[PDB]
Amino acid sequence: RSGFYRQEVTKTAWEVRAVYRDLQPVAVCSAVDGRTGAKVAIKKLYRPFQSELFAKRAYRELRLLKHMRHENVIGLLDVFTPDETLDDFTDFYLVMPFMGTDLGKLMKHEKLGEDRIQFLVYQMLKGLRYIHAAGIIHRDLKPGNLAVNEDCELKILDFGLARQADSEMTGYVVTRWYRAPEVILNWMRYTQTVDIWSVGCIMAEMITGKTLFKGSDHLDQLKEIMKVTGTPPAEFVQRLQSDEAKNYMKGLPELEKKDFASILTNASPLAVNLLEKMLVLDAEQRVTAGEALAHPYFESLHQVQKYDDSRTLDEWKRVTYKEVLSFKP
Ligand SMILES: Nc1ncnc2c1ncn2[C@@H]1O[C@H](COP(=O)(O)OP(=O)(O)NP(=O)(O)O)[C@@H](O)[C@H]1O
Ligand SMILES: [Mg+2]
Ligand SMILES: [Mg+2]
Repeated sequence: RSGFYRQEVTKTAWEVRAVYRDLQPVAVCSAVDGRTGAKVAIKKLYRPFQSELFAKRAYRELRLLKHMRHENVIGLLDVFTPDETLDDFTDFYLVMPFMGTDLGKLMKHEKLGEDRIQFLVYQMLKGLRYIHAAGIIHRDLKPGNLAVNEDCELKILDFGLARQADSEMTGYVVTRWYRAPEVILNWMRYTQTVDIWSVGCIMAEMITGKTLFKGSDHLDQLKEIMKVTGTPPAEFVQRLQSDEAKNYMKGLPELEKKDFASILTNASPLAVNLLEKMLVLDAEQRVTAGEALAHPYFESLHQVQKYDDSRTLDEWKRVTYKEVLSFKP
């Protein structure tokens, strides 16, 4: 086949290539490359040029995906747009290999198990070490953004909130239950370690089966975390730059740090130790992906090019359109 075609998926309308066949939702769709017979994943960027925040993310997602190359990080097979000219170029689609299902769904159906949980987390971390060594920050590691196939292979998904690590980044980032405390206590100045926090909540969730810190709102999330990691010293919270965070932590009781083994019922000793090292409140003492991998937990399993880069709604739209057409499979 050749050309394009349109279809009613859920509530949305897609205009994929004629070759990509039999679409199925999972917004992302699972199609089949008519040319080979291999299942594929097609992601439609939802109105990417509806704002500057949306455009910026769309371009960042395309760009990082086009750059990164790792066995544990999703890759592009094709990227296209059914818009023939820059003038009416409203959207574009990303094509990645179908990876089975996401960790979130996988956990809802079945309980994992020691060997499995280890293998999966090892992979999250190699993928992370790569993304980080490359100077990139993910900002959204959660079960739903981690794909796992039949052979238990994993690939980190969704770079929609990712970017190149810098000193002062955008504040409201990471999905709440996987959001590290400093995203709020240290508004706009968190680091790549936030992704280690997310990996800890994720690893913790795989073991227990329950969400580790299920908070009602961003501030309440702090309380949920604190109930486990204890609260920081009172003199520290006094000097907090963020008013919102300072007031909240002030009214909050004075909680003590609980032993992790007391929470993780049937978890292993080394697993508890690693988690303890990943979920430390102090971003600095918090283990890195490299260090994480080096841990005795990953015993039975034990260089990169930094990403580089350089606006109006039409500037993002144009800069993006260029990166779409310059794609080589
Ligand atoms: N390559 C893939 N293979 C299999 N499933 C995939 C693949 N890419 C994405 N998915 C699925 O699509 C769902 C959402 O994908 P995602 O790339 O995170 O888009 P998103 O809509 O921006 N998600 P989010 O911002 O977290 O709400 C995932 O939970 C997976 O089921
Ligand atoms: Mg997702
Ligand atoms: Mg996204």
